[PDB]
Amino acid sequence: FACKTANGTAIPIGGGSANVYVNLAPVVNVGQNLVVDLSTQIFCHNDYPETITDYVTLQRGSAYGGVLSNFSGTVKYSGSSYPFPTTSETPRVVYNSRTDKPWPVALYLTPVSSAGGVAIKAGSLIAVLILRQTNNYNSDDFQFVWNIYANNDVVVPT
Ligand SMILES: CN1CCN(c2c(Nc3ccc(O[C@H]4O[C@H](CO)[C@@H](O)[C@H](O)[C@@H]4O)c(Cl)c3)c(=O)c2=O)CC1
Repeated sequence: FACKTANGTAIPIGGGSANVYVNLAPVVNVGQNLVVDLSTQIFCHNDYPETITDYVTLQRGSAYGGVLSNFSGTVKYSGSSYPFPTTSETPRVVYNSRTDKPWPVALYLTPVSSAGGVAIKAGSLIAVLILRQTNNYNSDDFQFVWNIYANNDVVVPT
């Protein structure tokens, strides 16, 4: 089991960390959701699918920077919504192919307060998302840590 990002950064067997720079809508109005879709940016696969089933959760999600300061929202994992920052580990998703498939995670973030300033700063850490991988073959229990950085500024006009 290993993963890679859209920019070509790999996290190998046994886990590790990677930086993911996410394209953000540059203007988000009061009452609108900012969508941070990681399913287009993070992909994983099973390295022995004929014999092993891999299990994958969103173990933890934490908010930082402008997201923590200025937004409130939820995380959607594999079709279900949960509080963000997270307060539990999600159910597990099966990975059963050598062909890469998305890690089905997305953030839905609503502005809390604004006076028209920069709500999210380009280059800043905005989230840490932990992917936990196990299987039905041995005792492997591995963490794939996705450090999420804003690729661009976001403004919430007023
Ligand atoms: C056709 N040939 C294929 C290769 N091959 C063999 C193995 N291959 C193999 C490859 C990767 C393995 O572990 C990693 O990938 C698993 C599947 O994603 C994850 O669950 C693990 O957590 C870990 O990330 C493991 Cl345990 C085993 C054997 O065992 C074995 O025999 C011989 C037969």
